[PDB]
Amino acid sequence: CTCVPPHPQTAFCNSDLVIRAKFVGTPEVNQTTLYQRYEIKMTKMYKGFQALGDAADIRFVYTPAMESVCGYFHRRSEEFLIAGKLQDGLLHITTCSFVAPWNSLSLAQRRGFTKTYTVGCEECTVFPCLSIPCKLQSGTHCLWTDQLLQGSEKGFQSRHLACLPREPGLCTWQSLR
Repeated sequence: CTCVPPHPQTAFCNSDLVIRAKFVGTPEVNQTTLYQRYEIKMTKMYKGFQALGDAADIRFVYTPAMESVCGYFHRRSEEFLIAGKLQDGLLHITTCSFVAPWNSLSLAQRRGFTKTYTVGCEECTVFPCLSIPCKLQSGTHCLWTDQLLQGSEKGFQSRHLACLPREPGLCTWQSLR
């Protein structure tokens, strides 16, 4: 698997559903498709609820059953934020999907997933900076220079900021606290 983990904003923007859930199964491999299925119990829906209303129940999430093709392998108690894509009728995640304990999120991340990340999806893009040199090539991009860090998921941009309109033609990294 050679995927690159997206910024939480990018994960929110690109996902069809964003939910909170406990993992309850032991997961099972479907022998015909070779997707692994996890059972969950969903406690909240943060994106999708406009379409599915209060009927929204998501009981299963799917991933490739092999590590090599980007399956997510879940590491007992905890509610998780899951940001997934709907593919061929199923909610899918990969090892690059944003999936994490709700209690491990910063207050800013919780604000982004519930309210603020949506503000940047139409207008702004978190652009990668995976090696030196890297270039900021458009005014509507925010350059994710935290990707140079060892603990990149815990950088300031990743953990406390969003890429949001600032002026006509210009997005910037902005504090969610």
